[PDB]
Amino acid sequence: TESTSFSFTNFNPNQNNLILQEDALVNSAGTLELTAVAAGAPVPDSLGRALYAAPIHIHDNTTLASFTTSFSFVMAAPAAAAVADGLAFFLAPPDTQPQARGGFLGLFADRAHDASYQTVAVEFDTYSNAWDPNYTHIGIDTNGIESKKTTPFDMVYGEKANIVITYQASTKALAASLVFPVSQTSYAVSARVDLRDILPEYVRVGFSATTGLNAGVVETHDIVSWSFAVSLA
Amino acid sequence: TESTSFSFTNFNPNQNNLILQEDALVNSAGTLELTAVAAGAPVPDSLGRALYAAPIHIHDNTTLASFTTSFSFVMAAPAAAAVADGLAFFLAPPDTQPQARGGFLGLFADRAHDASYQTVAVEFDTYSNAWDPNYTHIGIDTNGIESKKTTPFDMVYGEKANIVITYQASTKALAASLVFPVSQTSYAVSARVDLRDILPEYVRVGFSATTGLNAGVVETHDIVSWSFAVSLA
Amino acid sequence: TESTSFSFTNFNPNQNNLILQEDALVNSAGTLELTAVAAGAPVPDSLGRALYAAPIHIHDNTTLASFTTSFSFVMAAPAAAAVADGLAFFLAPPDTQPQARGGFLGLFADRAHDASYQTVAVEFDTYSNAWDPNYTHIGIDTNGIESKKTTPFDMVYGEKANIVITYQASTKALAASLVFPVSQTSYAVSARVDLRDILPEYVRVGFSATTGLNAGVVETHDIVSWSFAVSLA
Amino acid sequence: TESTSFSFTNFNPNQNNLILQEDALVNSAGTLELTAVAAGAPVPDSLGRALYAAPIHIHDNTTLASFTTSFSFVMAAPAAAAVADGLAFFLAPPDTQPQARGGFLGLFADRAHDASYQTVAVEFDTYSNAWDPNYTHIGIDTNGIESKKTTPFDMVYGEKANIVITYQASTKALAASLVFPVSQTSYAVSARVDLRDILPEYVRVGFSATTGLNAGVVETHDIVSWSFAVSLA
Ligand SMILES: *[C@@H]1O[C@H](CO)[C@@H](O[C@@H]2O[C@H](CO)[C@@H](O)[C@H](O)[C@H]2NC(C)=O)[C@H](O[C@@H]2O[C@@H](C)[C@@H](O)[C@@H](O)[C@@H]2O)[C@H]1NC(C)=O
Ligand SMILES: *[C@@H]1O[C@H](CO)[C@@H](O[C@@H]2O[C@H](CO)[C@@H](O)[C@H](O)[C@H]2NC(C)=O)[C@H](O[C@@H]2O[C@@H](C)[C@@H](O)[C@@H](O)[C@@H]2O)[C@H]1NC(C)=O
Ligand SMILES: *[C@@H]1O[C@H](CO)[C@@H](O[C@@H]2O[C@H](CO)[C@@H](O)[C@H](O)[C@H]2NC(C)=O)[C@H](O[C@@H]2O[C@@H](C)[C@@H](O)[C@@H](O)[C@@H]2O)[C@H]1NC(C)=O
Ligand SMILES: *[C@@H]1O[C@H](CO)[C@@H](O[C@@H]2O[C@H](CO)[C@@H](O)[C@H](O)[C@H]2NC(C)=O)[C@H](O[C@@H]2O[C@@H](C)[C@@H](O)[C@@H](O)[C@@H]2O)[C@H]1NC(C)=O
Ligand SMILES: [Ca+2]
Ligand SMILES: [Ca+2]
Ligand SMILES: [Ca+2]
Ligand SMILES: [Ca+2]
Ligand SMILES: [Mn+2]
Ligand SMILES: [Mn+2]
Ligand SMILES: [Mn+2]
Ligand SMILES: [Mn+2]
Repeated sequence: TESTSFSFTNFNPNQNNLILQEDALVNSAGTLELTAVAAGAPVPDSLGRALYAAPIHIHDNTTLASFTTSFSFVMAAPAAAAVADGLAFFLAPPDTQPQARGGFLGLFADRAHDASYQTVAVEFDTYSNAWDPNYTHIGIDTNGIESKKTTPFDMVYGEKANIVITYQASTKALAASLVFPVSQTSYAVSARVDLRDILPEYVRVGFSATTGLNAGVVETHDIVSWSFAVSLA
Repeated sequence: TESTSFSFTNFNPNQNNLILQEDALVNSAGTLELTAVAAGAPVPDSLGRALYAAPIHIHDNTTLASFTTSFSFVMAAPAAAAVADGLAFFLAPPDTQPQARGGFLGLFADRAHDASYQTVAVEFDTYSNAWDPNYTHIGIDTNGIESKKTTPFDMVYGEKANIVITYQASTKALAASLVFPVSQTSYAVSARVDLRDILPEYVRVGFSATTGLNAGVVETHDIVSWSFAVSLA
Repeated sequence: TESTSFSFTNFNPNQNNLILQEDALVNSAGTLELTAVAAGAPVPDSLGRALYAAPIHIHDNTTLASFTTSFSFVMAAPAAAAVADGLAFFLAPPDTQPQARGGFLGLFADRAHDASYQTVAVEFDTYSNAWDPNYTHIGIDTNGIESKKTTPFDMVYGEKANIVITYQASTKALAASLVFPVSQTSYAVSARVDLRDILPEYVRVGFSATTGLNAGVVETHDIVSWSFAVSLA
Repeated sequence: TESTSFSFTNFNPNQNNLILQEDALVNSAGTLELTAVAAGAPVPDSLGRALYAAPIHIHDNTTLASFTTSFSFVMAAPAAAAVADGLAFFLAPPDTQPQARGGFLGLFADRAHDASYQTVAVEFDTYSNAWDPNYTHIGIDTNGIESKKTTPFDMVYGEKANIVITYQASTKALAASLVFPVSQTSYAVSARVDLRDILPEYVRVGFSATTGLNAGVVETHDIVSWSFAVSLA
């Protein structure tokens, strides 16, 4: 048996147990800024990822782990109608490096599906690319930017969101939920996927986010709190 | 700081840490049968309730507690169309006793709202009464059977369901999600409610269920697993 | 599998999830006072016990649960020279009632060993009765006041002490350690005992304590904090 | 607030979440052989270390964290009176590297007390060096191999032992206890140490062990299970 848990109520500028890539960085306020913020306004062409230092044993060939994770984020926008591109929580191999920005969220290099990405991601996509449905949406990505499944949702800017993602091993279900606590709205999605055909035994977990490739088509991507727990029986 | 937590992966006929009211009972297969089962058939006119033996501290007048709970259930039915009445997870005063059966779920005596009930419930409602919407639903009940908010959902008889209910003290958000892992469908609702105004400091928690009042309009109400956690920081 | 856990960093005078017996009572300052305190002084002839409300599943005939519990207490004495009688942590049948005061610590009726007590206790004994070693001591009581095993220790009055008691199921070992963190001294005992032969499947756990029967041979018995976890795999 | 926890009931040869140094390796049976084992006998001159991948946040300059760790080990020896050199659990800067073998257990280079070590350790010492007492002992190393405090203890080769180390912030108490369950003997030690003055904000945790520098003066140093939890309020 094996277990890994961790939780953050706020981050520090010198979070030695977090791996920060590209522009990610932590405020002097304790908030984790995935994408760059200059004046107090989002910048375009930005990419940032944050990973937890230790790999988690997510399966051992014959048995799968269960896991639960909760986080809360905030997106601000100078113009709530021209925004991009989104954030994602993901799982991938321990040696994962940033990919292409803009629409690819730093998780892929192009629009093809490729078994070698070995990446599973849950995305909150705010810019309709050619591979997207024409509305803001949540999507489950198995090895590609073109989701396995998506559902519509309405972003509320300036409002702290609460996310919960769970994977039950006995049914091999991965479920995600999103609630806007003050606005009182919630959205949920579920798919089955056997992690043993997709991932290596050990992965790293974390966040990724990008801003649009043009001026004014832009938004913040802040992580506010984060907790995670796994169990391998 | 105060916390409570418990989990059951299955039950035992002599579960002295549960309080079983009316018909509720535990199987030879270790499954909590809230309502009565004759051969392998649900009997009508049944009422069951099961509570945790320890009262829990859900608020101290000025501060609210956070809590999360997970349970799984199964409803079975000889006839998928003649069904009633549903099951519910609830919070109430420690000395709570069963109320009326049928569409009242063993939680209320009639259909009027009344602050003296001091009860909060998330209901899984399978039969439309005069006070219901005309479709299968999940509702949040605050001191009454007439829900204060509902959303539609479609049952899947014969399939284990996963439910998660979280309460976040800082935003007073009550949120529920329900997933059919095998059929891959999920539903979510959320409301804002200040428990300090509704409940006493200490409550007991658990489930209540009822079968319909007429022969042949009936379903089982089995609880398969359950876990709970509270934090009063 | 079943789990049970709770923690208290401080108490409330109306702690509905504890069972207060005889003299036990909680201060306006949140300190559990097991034996009576008049103006700042402990009273003689005092007896008091406190238990967590929910029974816990400690064995099921074939398998033992493992458990861990931590608590801190303080003893205050007008004269460190004449003190009695001590405090004990114990497991017992859910319906357990207080027995004799004084040297029996509210756990037993007289000095005989009787398998029907179904009581196991770890005691901090501050007065040498005829059935005791001549020195202050920690003791392990199996169905009787006359300890099955003891080690000597010296009480430091006025200092908050830290106690940790663990039972490991696979080796059937019961272990206790005590540390006075500021004075920097520590004590420890262990012994092997199969609970399936002694206790019923379900038990309540808690503390018990008493003062001397003669004016002036007295001390306080204050529980300041408490946490517990059990796991039955 | 931040937390970190993990636990291993057994290990795997490809434990990517552990950092293995020098000779450290994992058996085909799931035991972490800190020091080399050739036929079925220990090897002289061996040095092994193992750390958890993620650094842990032990303080933020003003507030200290609390922590609890539990592990089990087994030492085997061909000849009970020709054994060396012992094993240790420790905290050190994230980029800690192995030091001198033999009686330094791989934590120190010589025998001075240099504050630039930034290392705290609890050793189980099996061979008397010049700086040691003339008996097997548990010692508390703060920035040097010459323990700041020790107590005697009698080893029991072949028997699995249980160690529990707890650090408490409010009192700045470090406390160790060791139990030989089947043999029913236990030992304990405690000391007061402010980790803000010794350790950096983030440290790694783990075990180190060495065999004797001379042919035949040897013993194995195996880790069977390990559990760890921290909280920085
Ligand atoms: C553990 O041992 C107990 C003592 O034998 C069991 O209780 C006994 O169970 C018999 C059923 O096989 C029953 O006819 C006996 O009259 C009963 N005796 C007593 C002292 O209660 C206990 O069995 C469980 O508890 C009882 C009350 C029933 O609900 C049974 O269905 C249970 O098996 C044993 N517990 C377990 C978990 O097996
Ligand atoms: C939260 O509010 C309750 C009602 O406003 C408090 O109970 C009341 O406490 C009064 C003194 O504060 C007491 O004289 C009243 O009789 C009592 N009213 C009721 C409904 O019992 C409660 O105080 C706690 O509980 C009571 C029973 C006392 O034992 C107090 O010592 C307790 O503090 C309030 N709870 C807290 C933690 O403030
Ligand atoms: C999970 O399956 C893996 C691939 O089939 C195992 O790795 C393979 O193990 C072989 C030895 O049995 C070895 O020769 C192969 O080169 C290796 N393949 C790869 C891609 O590394 C893996 O076994 C674990 O990992 C290897 C590296 C060794 O350390 C084994 O001792 C480990 O058990 C399987 N993991 C488990 C938990 O069985
Ligand atoms: C704990 O104390 C450390 C020593 O004073 C702090 O590091 C120092 O912070 C200064 C910022 O006010 C900075 O100029 C110094 O260069 C730095 N010293 C070193 C040795 O790096 C530390 O502050 C954190 O660490 C530095 C790198 C910054 O990133 C700060 O923003 C961090 O807060 C103190 N840690 C905390 C939690 O304050
Ligand atoms: Ca897009
Ligand atoms: Ca209805
Ligand atoms: Ca005595
Ligand atoms: Ca030595
Ligand atoms: Mn998309
Ligand atoms: Mn309804
Ligand atoms: Mn005694
Ligand atoms: Mn030494």
